[PDB]
Formats: sequence, structure tokens, C-alpha cells
Amino acid sequence: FTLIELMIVIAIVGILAAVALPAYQDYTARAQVSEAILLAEGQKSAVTEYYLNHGKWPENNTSAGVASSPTDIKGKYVKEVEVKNGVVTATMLSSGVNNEIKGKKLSLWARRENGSVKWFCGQPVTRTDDDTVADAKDGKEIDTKHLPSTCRDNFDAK
Ligand SMILES: *[C@@H]1O[C@H](CO)[C@@H](NC(C)=O)[C@H](O[C@H]2O[C@H](CO)[C@H](O)[C@H](O)[C@H]2O)[C@H]1NC(C)=O
Repeated sequence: FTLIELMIVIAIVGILAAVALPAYQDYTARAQVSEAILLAEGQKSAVTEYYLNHGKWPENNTSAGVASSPTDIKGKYVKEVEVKNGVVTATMLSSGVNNEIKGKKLSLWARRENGSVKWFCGQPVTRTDDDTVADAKDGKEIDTKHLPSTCRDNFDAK
């Protein structure tokens, strides 16, 4: 009816928002990084086979038998996915991505189980030897808060 009554509603409605978005902004990013992960996976098939058939991790996308160009394995929030010695790292785009996750990435690497291998998912890693990787510490890793509970693996997870 009156002006002020409206301002209260508007103030009320507007306060539930300011309060509620630092968590939607995260549900959001946590949704986006969740795909960088789905695009990262599916590259496991290629990579696993290459390793088991040859006993050497595929050096790049072409070796693993996937889109030779990493930029062809891109998405909406994913600007690409590159295989670097069995390690598959997904990168977050720069257009259409939260704010503190864009340009950031995660990695998926595996480990010789002997006759088979086990996969890990976590923050950017680099392969050292056929059975050892390490934190690709550089400052572009997707922050722990944005990663699922299933993608919290450390460089030395076994
Ligand atoms: C695919 O991954 C292989 C991993 O073993 C890698 N081999 C080695 C020994 O690193 C392949 O590279 C070889 O084959 C290419 C073919 O053009 C090229 O001749 C390289 O010199 C050779 O090492 C990887 N293939 C590619 C295309 O890089």
C-alpha cells in the first residue's frame, strides 16, 4: 500500500539475497569445476589403454589417441584438457566461469597397480617418473573449496 511498507519488503527481500549469494556463487563454481572433471575423465579410457598396452604413459593427446588439439577437448567452463604423460589436466575458461576458478585447473593421473592402474583426481600435478607425479605448484590450481570430495587427492595419494 504505502511507500515505506514496500521499502521494508524490498529491504527484506534484498537482504536475503546479499546473504544468500556467496553460497550460490559457490554452488555455481562448484558446479562448473564439476565439469572440468567430467571433461577430464573419459580421457581415462584412452590413457589407461595406452599405458596397459605399452607400459608407458601417453605423452600427449595424440599419443593417447584423443583430439590432437587440447583446445578441441574444451567446454563451457573448460577451455581445454591436455594429456601430459598420462596426467590429464583440465583448464577453466575465462568467459562464463565463477570468478576465482577461471583459468584454473585440476589434474587426473593414474598409478601402476600392476596389470591395472588406479586413478586420482586433484589439484594440478606434473609427472616425474612413470609412477610419480608432483604438485604443479604455480598458482593456477582450482582452490580446494571448489573441488568435490572425490577430487581431493594429493600428489602422493596411493
Ligand atoms: C606419444 O607418446 C609416446 C610415449 O611413449 C611418445 N614416445 C616416446 C618415446 O616418448 C610418442 O612420440 C614418438 O612418436 C612421435 C611420432 O611423431 C615422434 O616421432 C617422437 O619423436 C617420438 O618420441 C608420442 N607421439 C607423439 C606424436 O608425440
